[PDB]
Amino acid sequence: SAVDTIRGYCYQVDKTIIEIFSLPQMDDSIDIECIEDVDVYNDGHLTAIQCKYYESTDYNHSVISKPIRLMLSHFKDNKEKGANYYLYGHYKSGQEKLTLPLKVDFFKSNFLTYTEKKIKHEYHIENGLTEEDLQAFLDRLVININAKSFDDQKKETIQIIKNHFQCEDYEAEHYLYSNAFRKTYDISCNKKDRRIKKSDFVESINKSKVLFNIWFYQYEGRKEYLRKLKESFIRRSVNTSPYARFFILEFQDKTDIKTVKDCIYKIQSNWSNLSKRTDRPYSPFLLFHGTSDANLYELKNQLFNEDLIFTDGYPFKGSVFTPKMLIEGFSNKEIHFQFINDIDDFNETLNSINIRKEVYQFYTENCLDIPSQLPQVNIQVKDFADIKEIV
Amino acid sequence: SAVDTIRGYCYQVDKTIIEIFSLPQMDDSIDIECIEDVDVYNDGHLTAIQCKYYESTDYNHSVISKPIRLMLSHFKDNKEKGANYYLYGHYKSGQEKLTLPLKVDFFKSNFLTYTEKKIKHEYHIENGLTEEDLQAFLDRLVININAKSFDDQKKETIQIIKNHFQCEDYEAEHYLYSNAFRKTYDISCNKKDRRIKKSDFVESINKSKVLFNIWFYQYEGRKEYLRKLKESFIRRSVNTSPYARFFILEFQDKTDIKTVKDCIYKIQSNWSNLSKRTDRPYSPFLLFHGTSDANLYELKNQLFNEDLIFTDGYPFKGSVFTPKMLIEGFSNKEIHFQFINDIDDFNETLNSINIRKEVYQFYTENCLDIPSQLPQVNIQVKDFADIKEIV
Repeated sequence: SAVDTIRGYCYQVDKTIIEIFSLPQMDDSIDIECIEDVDVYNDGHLTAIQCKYYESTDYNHSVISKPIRLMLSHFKDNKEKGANYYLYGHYKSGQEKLTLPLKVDFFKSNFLTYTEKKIKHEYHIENGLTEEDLQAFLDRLVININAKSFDDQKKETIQIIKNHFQCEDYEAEHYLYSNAFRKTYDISCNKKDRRIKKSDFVESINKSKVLFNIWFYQYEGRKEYLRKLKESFIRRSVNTSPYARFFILEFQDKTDIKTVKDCIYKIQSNWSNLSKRTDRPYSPFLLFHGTSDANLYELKNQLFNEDLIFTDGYPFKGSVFTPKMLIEGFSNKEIHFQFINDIDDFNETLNSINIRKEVYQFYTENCLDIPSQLPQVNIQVKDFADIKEIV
Repeated sequence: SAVDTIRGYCYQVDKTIIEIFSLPQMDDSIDIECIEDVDVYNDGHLTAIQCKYYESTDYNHSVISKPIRLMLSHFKDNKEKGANYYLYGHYKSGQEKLTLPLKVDFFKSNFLTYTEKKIKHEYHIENGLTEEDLQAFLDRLVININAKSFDDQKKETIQIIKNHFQCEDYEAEHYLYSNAFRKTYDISCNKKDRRIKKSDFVESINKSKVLFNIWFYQYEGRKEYLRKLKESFIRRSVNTSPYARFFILEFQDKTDIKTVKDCIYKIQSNWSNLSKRTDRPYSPFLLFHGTSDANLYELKNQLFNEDLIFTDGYPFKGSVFTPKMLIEGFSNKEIHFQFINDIDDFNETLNSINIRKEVYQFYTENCLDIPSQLPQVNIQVKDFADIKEIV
């Protein structure tokens, strides 16, 4: 369907970022196949790139007849752009049938000649295209039915992403591949004569912050893309270990409070064990930024009036920031979770703890810089409501 | 033995007080002999009023000879003061020896023709005086050796007050008599031609506040003056019932903090039965005023480090007053006492409490208006440290 548009629009990106890391010059010498101009808000149409994997069958000239025809209509109406059309494929057999290179008298004999509703068509005749006008299309056209499988190129992209600065495989396919994807895409669509340098690429896509891949969540689906984040980052990380776990969250004034609350309940429900029949309990910590004081205060009262007990180190008015109650609250069972008001009180909370410390930071437009020592996890999202389905 | 000055300065005030309530006019006309000017910081050497009680002894003249002579010395140079001199007595016999009206001849050779160190003295001829000046002194001299006893007059003065107010025994001796004393003294001392009015005097000395009587403080001593307040007002009735007691204390920004905590500790140690067996526990309430938030907040920061756990409604920064945590901590044994920050949050606590409420206030300079609905106990003191010896 139209997924082959997406399932393949990423192939040309991987082939492009593989084209950079394989380059060992480590200097500013490489150019890029540039212009897409997609505006991925909808992304269902505008199929300038595709990839087909009828490997269970063979290439037949009739599976890819229509895509090339829809490609021709784009060049037919927009010849004056100089962009390139890309087509890839991976089949069991049948690759021998595509007589390469592409010639016109072979082009219109198997691709532009088809049968629809017991009548035949000739696309070049039915649109008035000279063979000279057709020659530009076949030149701008890129066909490779002998290409690697989509899965094997994705893995080949991973093993190369590990073999640049020696990361781990079980965690890199959700961190480095993503930030390199969007970076290459934004560089491609921009026609600012921006050619990449291999040095600047790596030193600008590795900050422990997972950015939003606007293509993957369209490929897998929000219900599934969020599950891919849960099983990879947080479910792999910890299952039952009592540590000092932190949850930094960005929420702006536009965000609803009743939505934020139901997220806090999910953290306490999953990342806590205040059992009467246990001897090593744990309760989590929170933190917020990018809001007003009264909005944070009005949030606390509701959680307290709803009988969800917590502590923020201020047991009374005029109390200095006393963190030892957070340690007691971390072990107390009448305290469901802990609260951290501001940022200056956050650094002081780390210095007063002598056990394992993890950080799960989320943000929309502004992320908080965190000391490099702790196992921090920074994650970008579109809406706040997507966080509940990760924790 | 200079108490005869103090003990007898009261007798004039009591007699001055008796003559007011005896007057049934309830109107303007009553005038007081005014000039005292004692400056009672020391009050030792100055003797304008004296009263001797030599029961089991007889009125001689060697007993009151010098007290009369010391008055004449105070009259020789102060011949123009226009004040009166008082001397009252209460003996068993010998009053017949006096000669009223006191004439000049009996004045000379009974007290002035005295003997000292085997030397015969004549105070009048020695200091060069005449009967025109001596009679002028007798014209301003008050001698009644046939007077009431000190205690019998003190008992009698109390009964005059209990009749007018229909009050209780403790509500008269330590509340009404004391405030009527410093009222009369201050009025008598003042020379603004202030003719006292019966109605105005009665309705201006009853505000449920027990004032500071420096005479009783100097006649009985801090060792005893505080003990009377203890047995009369507080240890009188309230001993061990789980009520809601509200201690209110005034302290300016000039009082030692250690002076305050030792009082709070005594309060908490005397109004808490948070034992292991008691199924009906209770813990007291505290409220301060007349200070800065700097001192009051740091005071609380010393107690939580001293492991004296309390509550003041606010469980976190930017919270709103939650009085149920005070009620929850009132019966919770991990909470040692309850704190109240301001008077407004105090007012919102009474209507939230539905048990017996008692109020004990201590103050030095400024008091707090308290609704007459509650059994308020307001007490003026000289120094803040005198409260540990009361509660």
